[PDB]
Amino acid sequence: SVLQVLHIPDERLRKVAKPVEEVNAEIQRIVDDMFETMYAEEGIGLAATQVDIHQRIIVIDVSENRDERLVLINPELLEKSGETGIEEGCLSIPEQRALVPRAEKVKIRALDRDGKPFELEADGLLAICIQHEMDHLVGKLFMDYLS
Ligand SMILES: CCCCC[C@H](CC(=O)NO)C(=O)N[C@H](C(=O)N1CCC[C@H]1CO)C(C)C
Ligand SMILES: [Zn+2]
Repeated sequence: SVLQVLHIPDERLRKVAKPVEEVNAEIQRIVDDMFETMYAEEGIGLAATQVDIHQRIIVIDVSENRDERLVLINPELLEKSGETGIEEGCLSIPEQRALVPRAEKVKIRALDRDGKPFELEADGLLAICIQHEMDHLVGKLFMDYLS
């Protein structure tokens, strides 16, 4: 159930996503496919732009517990701390994983695939991935700082 995934180079991956004022059934389908894809990609997280949606919608798959199943809509960063660097690849890139620097822990606000905006604190792999999707969907990508 994978939608249309955009690959680097791609304007939409480098495109800034806009966080919608309200979760529409169209927006819900977008996330639903985003996970469906991301998983189909076996990715630990997929960002809206990646799946061809120029809207700040993020879906996570970081086993921060027993079963992976994180969804956030129009997430925004609230706080970041610590400096990390870990290799990863992007659904847009052909699995070319590189070590990208991001904060060690970060707390961000988002709404669930159900349509309820809440604030969640992310640390480690959670904080890294969630913050990464924020960047990716805002058209910013780790490659922007790789060299
Ligand atoms: C909720 C967001 C979670 C982080 C997403 C990352 C990188 C990405 O493409 N973000 O848009 C991802 O899962 N990377 C995967 C991958 O290359 N690796 C393998 C190890 C885990 C992950 C990052 O290194 C690919 C398959 C999508
Ligand atoms: Zn990515």
